[PDB]
Amino acid sequence: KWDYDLRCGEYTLNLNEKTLIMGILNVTPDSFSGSYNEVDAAVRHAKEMRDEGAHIIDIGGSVEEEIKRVVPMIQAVSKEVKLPISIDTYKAEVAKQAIEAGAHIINDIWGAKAEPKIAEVAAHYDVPIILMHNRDNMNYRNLMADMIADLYDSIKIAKDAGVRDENIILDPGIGFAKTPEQNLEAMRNLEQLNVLGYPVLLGTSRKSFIGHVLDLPVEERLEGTGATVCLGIEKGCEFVRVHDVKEMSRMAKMMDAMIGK
Amino acid sequence: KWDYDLRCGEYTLNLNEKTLIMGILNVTPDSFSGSYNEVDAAVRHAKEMRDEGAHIIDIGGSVEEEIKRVVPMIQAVSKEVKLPISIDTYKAEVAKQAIEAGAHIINDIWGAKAEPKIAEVAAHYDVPIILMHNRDNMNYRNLMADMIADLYDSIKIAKDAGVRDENIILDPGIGFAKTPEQNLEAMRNLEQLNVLGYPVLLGTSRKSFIGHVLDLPVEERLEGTGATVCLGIEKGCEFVRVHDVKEMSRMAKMMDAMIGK
Ligand SMILES: Nc1nc(N)c([N+](=O)[O-])c(=O)[nH]1
Ligand SMILES: Nc1nc(N)c([N+](=O)[O-])c(=O)[nH]1
Repeated sequence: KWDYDLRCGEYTLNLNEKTLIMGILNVTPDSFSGSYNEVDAAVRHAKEMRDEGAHIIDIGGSVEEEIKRVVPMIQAVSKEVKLPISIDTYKAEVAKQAIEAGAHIINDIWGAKAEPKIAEVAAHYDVPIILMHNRDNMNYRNLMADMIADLYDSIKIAKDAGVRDENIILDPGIGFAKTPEQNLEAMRNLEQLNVLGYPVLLGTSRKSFIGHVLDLPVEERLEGTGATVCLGIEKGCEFVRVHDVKEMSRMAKMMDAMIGK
Repeated sequence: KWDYDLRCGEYTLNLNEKTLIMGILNVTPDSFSGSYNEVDAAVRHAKEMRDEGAHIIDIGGSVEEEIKRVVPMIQAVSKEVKLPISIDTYKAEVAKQAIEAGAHIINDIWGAKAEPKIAEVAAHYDVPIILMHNRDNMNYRNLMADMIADLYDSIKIAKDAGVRDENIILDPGIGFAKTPEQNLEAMRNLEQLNVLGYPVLLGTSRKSFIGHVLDLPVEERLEGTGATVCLGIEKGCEFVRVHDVKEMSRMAKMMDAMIGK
C-alpha cells in the first residue's frame, strides 16, 4: 500500500504496519522564564506518552521568544526520549532552529502558506513536513473540493521549494477555518484526501466540534475524540494527533486489526 | 432510510435518528435464592444505564429456574425504568414468560435454531426478535457467505412461524462460533449484512477477540470495544449491545453526527 517508509533521520516510520500515534506535548511555560520546571514537565510528559504508545512527539511554541521556549524542550526530549519529534510551527525561522535542535518533522498549521520559506527549510534539512488545510476565512464554495484545492496549493509551494513527495504529509485541518457542521462534513468525506496520493494525519483531539455534538467540556471529550480517530483510520489516515495517547493507541490498534492494517 | 419504526408496545424506536444503545444488565444472582438484593441491584443498574443513554435494557437468565430468576427482574425493571426490555434467551418457554412479565424484544443467541418455537412465541406476542448468527461449529467454507446463509436460515424459521419482516433484527454474532481472526473478518465485512434488508445489532462489548488484539483483561477493553462500536456504526448497524453505556453512548452519538445519521 505505501511503497516507501517515512524517513526521519535516525528513526523510520513504516506507513503500512499501523496507525502512527502523534502525542501532543503540553508545553505549559514558566511565568518566570528553558527553565527546569517547564523542560522537566515536558520530558516527563513525553516519556509518559512514549510509554503509552506514541510514535512521534509533537512539540509546539514573538518569534525569537518562540525559539527560546521550544528549542530547549526539543534538546531535552530528543536526548531523553527515543522518538521522532515534529515541530508545531508555521514560521520558517522557528522550524530551522527546531530541526537544528533535534526535531525530525515539521508540523505546519498553515501548509507553507503563512511563511513559504518553511517549505524551503523542509527541502534543505530534507525532513517530512505536514501540510495542514487552513485558510483565513470560511467562504467555501464546496467544502471538500475547496479543501483538496487549498491542499494542492500547499503541495505546489512545497514541491516548488524542493520538497520530495515522500516528505509530504497532508492534514485536513479539522477545527481550522471550518464551522462545526463543516468539520463533521470533512470527517464524513475524509477518504477524498487519499486521491492526492499522500499520507494523511488526522488532528481532532478534544476539539470544539466534538463538544458541539456531545455538549461536553474539553476534559470530557475522550469518547468523542475516539469516534473521530476511529472514523479517520477507517477512512485511510496514516497518523492521528492525540492528547490521550494511552486510550487512542488502544483504539488505533483495534481499528488496525479490524480494517486489516 | 428505514421506512418504519421499531414498535415495542408502549415504546417506539426510530431507526434513523440515532444508533440505539442496548445496555447489558448484570444479573448477578443471589446464592441464597426474585430476592431483594439481586432484583434491587438489577433495577439500580438499569436505572444507571437509562441515565447514561441506554435505549433498551437487555436482561439475561434449568429452564424453570431460569424463568424464576429473570421474570422478577423484568417485572421490577419494567415498572421502574421506562425503557424497552429485551429478553436474552434462546428458549421458547423462557421467552413466553418474559414478554408476559413485561419484556418487549426477544434476544435469541441461536437465531430461532436451538428452539424453533421461539419464533412462534415472537410471532404471537408480535415482538421484535433479534436473530443472532451462531453455529455449533467453525467449519466455514466462506465466513461472510456462510454467515449470511446461516442468518437467512434464521429469517426463514422466523418468517415461517409468522414473524413480520418489521420485527426482525439481525446480529452477526461476534464472539460466537468464530475464531479471533474470523471475528475481525466479520467486523471488516459487517456492511454485507445490510443486503438482507434488516436492522443490524452489533454485540462486541468486552469480548475475547478485543483482548486477543490488545492483550488486555476484560476490564481494560473499553477502548477496543469503542473501536468495534465505531466501525459497526460506520458499517450501518442500527443498535450496539454494550456494558459501558455512558462511554458507548457518547461514542455512538459522535459517530452519528459524523456519518450523517
Ligand atoms: N497537523 C496538525 N497540527 C496542529 N497543530 C493541529 N492542531 O489542532 O493544533 C492539527 O489538528 N493538526
Ligand atoms: N444479540 C446478542 N445477544 C447476546 N446475548 C450477545 N452476547 O454476546 O451475549 C450478543 O453479542 N448479541
